[PDB]
Amino acid sequence: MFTGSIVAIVTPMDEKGNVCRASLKKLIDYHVASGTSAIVSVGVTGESATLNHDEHADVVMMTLDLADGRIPVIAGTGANATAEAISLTQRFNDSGIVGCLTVTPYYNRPSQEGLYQHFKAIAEHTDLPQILYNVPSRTGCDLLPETVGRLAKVKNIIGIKEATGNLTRVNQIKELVSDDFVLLSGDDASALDFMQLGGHGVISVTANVAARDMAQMCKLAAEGHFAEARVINQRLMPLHNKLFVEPNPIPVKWACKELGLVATDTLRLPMTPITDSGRETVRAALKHAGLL
Amino acid sequence: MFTGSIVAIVTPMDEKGNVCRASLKKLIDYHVASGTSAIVSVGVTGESATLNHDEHADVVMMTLDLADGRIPVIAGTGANATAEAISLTQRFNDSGIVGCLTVTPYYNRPSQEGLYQHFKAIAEHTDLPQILYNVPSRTGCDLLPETVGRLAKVKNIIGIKEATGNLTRVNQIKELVSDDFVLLSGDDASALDFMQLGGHGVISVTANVAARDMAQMCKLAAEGHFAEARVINQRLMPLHNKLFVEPNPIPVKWACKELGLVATDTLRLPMTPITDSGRETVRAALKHAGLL
Amino acid sequence: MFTGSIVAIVTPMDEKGNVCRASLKKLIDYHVASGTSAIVSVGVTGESATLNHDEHADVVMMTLDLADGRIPVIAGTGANATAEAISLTQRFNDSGIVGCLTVTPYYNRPSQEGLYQHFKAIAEHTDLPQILYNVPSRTGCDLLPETVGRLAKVKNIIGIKEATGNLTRVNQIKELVSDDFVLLSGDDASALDFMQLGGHGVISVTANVAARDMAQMCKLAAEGHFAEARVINQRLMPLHNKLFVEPNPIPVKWACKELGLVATDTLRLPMTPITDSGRETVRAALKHAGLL
Amino acid sequence: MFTGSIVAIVTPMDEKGNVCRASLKKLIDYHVASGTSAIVSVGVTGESATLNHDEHADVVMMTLDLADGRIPVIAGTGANATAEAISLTQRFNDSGIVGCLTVTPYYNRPSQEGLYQHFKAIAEHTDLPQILYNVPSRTGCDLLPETVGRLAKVKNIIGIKEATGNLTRVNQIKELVSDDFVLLSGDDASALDFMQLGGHGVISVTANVAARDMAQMCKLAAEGHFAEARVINQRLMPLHNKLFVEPNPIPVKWACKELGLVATDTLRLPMTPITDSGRETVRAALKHAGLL
Repeated sequence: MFTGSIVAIVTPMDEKGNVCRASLKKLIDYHVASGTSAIVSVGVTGESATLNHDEHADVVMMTLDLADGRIPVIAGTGANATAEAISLTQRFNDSGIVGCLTVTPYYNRPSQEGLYQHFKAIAEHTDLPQILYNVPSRTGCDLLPETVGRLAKVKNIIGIKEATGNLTRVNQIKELVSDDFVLLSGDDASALDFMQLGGHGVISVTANVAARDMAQMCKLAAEGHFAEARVINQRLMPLHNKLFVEPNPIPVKWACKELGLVATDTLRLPMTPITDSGRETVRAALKHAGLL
Repeated sequence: MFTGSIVAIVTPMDEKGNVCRASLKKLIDYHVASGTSAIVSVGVTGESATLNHDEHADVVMMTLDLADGRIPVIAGTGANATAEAISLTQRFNDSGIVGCLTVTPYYNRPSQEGLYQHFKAIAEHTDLPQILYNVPSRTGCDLLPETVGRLAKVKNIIGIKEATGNLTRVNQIKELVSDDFVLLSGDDASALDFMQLGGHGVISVTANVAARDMAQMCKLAAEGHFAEARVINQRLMPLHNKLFVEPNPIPVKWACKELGLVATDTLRLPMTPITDSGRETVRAALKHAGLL
Repeated sequence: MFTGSIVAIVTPMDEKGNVCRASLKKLIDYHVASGTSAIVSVGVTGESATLNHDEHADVVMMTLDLADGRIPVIAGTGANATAEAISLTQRFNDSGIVGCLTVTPYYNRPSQEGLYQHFKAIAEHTDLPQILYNVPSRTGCDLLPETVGRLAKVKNIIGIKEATGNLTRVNQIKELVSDDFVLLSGDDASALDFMQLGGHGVISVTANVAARDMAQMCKLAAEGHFAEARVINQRLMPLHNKLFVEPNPIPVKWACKELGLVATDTLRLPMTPITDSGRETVRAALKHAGLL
Repeated sequence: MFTGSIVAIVTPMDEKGNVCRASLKKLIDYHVASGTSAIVSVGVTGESATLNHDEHADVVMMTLDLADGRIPVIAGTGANATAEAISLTQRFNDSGIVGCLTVTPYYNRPSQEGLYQHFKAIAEHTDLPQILYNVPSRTGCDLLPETVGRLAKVKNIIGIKEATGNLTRVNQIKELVSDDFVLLSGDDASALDFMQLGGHGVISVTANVAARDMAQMCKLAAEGHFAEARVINQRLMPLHNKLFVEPNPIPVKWACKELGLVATDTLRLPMTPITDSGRETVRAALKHAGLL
């Protein structure tokens, strides 16, 4: 549902840069077998930026069909114009996705009030559960805990993917929201810490290639066995870091290809092919995780 | 024209958020009479983020029509997907615009090599002059001088709107590019400094309401009379700062309304109306400038 | 010892700016009665910067005598020259203090290697236990976890006061050091979080005026009762923040005076008297904590 | 003299870390012959941090004696306790120095009002000209233009060494102070830009090894011939950056040794010897400058 290890899944592509169904099916079977709790379809790791809204919807629906009721699917629905966010959200109403992951508007730098009105209008135009998403280093905008508290009073807004890497936010948000409001890390390197402070899981890039370890780590964390969870985190830490050695998802798509999970590591510009030095860096991190 | 005071013009709207032709005409007439060098149509101050490409194109064509050859027009054509930037550029090919202002991809955070490939591809598939546009605080990425140097070798990449507010970039870029490559500030508060270091002009928000002063200040700067340009800049400095007291273009659309230059100050979400405190702060800035 | 709520005690002064013994004794009796685990004497909150080494030693020794074996006393021994740090440390050898709190050199910005050699030489010139102290916003220098791991192999170096406010450091340091190496927060607002991640206590400014609450919070935290600890933290949070509304220790000395714990709130330049607006801000925070 | 190229001179040392008179003499003779405007004795590049006040004073008196009236000498007199700065200043009253360079208190992080009171008190109790010195990355605090404006009204506060590398400060300060208040860069890499914006000179680390070039570059800058000054600056730019590849003055003392200007490159802890990689990087920078 909205708990444990949730993969921010890549959108695997053929050499032409279009979705490759056989590779997507291989990934979804892998996440079912691995114990991944849910899939976020067409977030930033899934190249939401370079897919148009039609292509993006086609991938979400294909992901849903291929999941075949075995694993819940959350759609990325973020947009920097409120009307476009509503419109994109409506494509998925009565579709079968369990919720939406919707980012703070990027580039136009709204105020906290602008953020409130933006997410509130979106929530009012759907019955789908809404997971807020804050990532200031991408967006230029920072959804502060106080505004998260405000928005959590909307029945429809049920959690946050917090990707600042600033762990003080866990308890700042938690004291302001109800006990069933869900706190998800959006930063793999600090995600176990995030959970140790009272977070309920992680929307993860690492999970794309280390799904079993990630699911086991988040289960141990939820059961309070933090020391046993750290043994896994330490195994996974070079990956947590090196999967951003070049802009995400360039590294994780290369790693997927190296593990035979996808046929090609093709991306859409302005993402470019991984460098040679990047390959060797990601290879060593996979080696340290015990996957190669 | 790509020197002097260039206005990043607002897209004036009626109460429903649709472009208001009569207000736009008045603004354009104002810029013709006030000596503004050119108009940037549908950049961030023109709410590029919340217009769809159809409306974006309509506003540019309307600006061209209303300008009626009296003032050059540069279209904002930025996008975070390379194919989308190319497509948008194609809509304006034989439109009458003199050039394009194209931002670094926002949100997806490409590498320097990705930026190179992004802008090279856009440049290839048009004859129109291209002005690069760097604004890290909005985009999450930073086009460094080295990469600006590589891109300046492309014949129709002719300049940069540099909006870091980091003044060391003027001469780091200048030494790496040829003498006819144009360096334009995108940060009103540091713009006079920017020109004094070697910059050729400014793509300005302040120019929306202080067009005559901005034009004279930029001319004095180009003539080397920096002391007499600073006197004007000192009067304009509260405006340079307080036009961003709330997210741009909220303050400047309000200012345009207060001066009678536009019928309403309506914006599209996620921009929201100016607060009372911002009303007061902007009004005092306009009075310091001698505009009220 | 090196655990629980450790107060970074103010150096109370008469109006002439010299240590006031009656006020210091009142504070030490208060910390004994309150359950404070230890006193840090003449750290930054105790105005180490504006006391010369003689005056600073006189205060440490006076604090020790007045403590009278009832509560352990750690001496501040930091200096930005290694030879001065050794010399200051040696004044306290065979004195009765239980350990030293020694800051990364400020102003001269040493390398990580410089930090290693600096603290290693200090440790080799004493039998006293050494607590490393990292506060980049004051010093201009950041002791990274890797170097902390290196230094922890010195028998004599036994813990760190980590005052970054960056909680990722707790587990980065912990995986690199032995299980008896002590992790202390140096940032009151994030200190409970710090403890929840595996920290062993806090060297606290808040403890100066809320010693009982602080001791109870750290005991609850050490016993894993984090939710009961947060009720206290929330009570104490305006203090955690507002005790730095003006430069520390200007606010906490005013608060001490207001609570009748010290006779005067006098400080040495360049610290200046609290502003009127600062008084009312600190008063409200004391009120919220239930102390006024 | 308080314009032009002013060298923040190294304090050359023998293998035991004591001032080496013969190396110092050679440096001073070099600066007299090379057209350096003045010598800052015992600033941070002169290891003020690791000399005690006795040695600090000795080095200044030795510099004065060796200079023998041929070059003006400014003593570093900065301290983080106001009474200590006053005392240090008193040691130099009728010494022959032309002025003092006094840093914002480091570590204790005073307010703007504290900085005002700090520097006003120092100024009151001497007749010597005072140059304020702002370097936030070392000190943890930032003397803002507003406060520089208040302090410039004090008759013997005559200028500022501005080492933010933030070039907007040149004209923010200039408009708030009188025309004979001197604005000096403390950041070699942005110094030419600083002078082009209105600055009068630089207190420079690079000048230790490229004194002739620095003197000519600063003169060309003062004459308004910025293009011909930039050619020199372009040759010096790798030195401007790589003299801080490791903490200053480690690289520059090594460079001085490599050129034969000083007998050894010894420093005092917590500064440590240059690494092999830094040896290589600085040597290539010296060759780019045409010095080897």
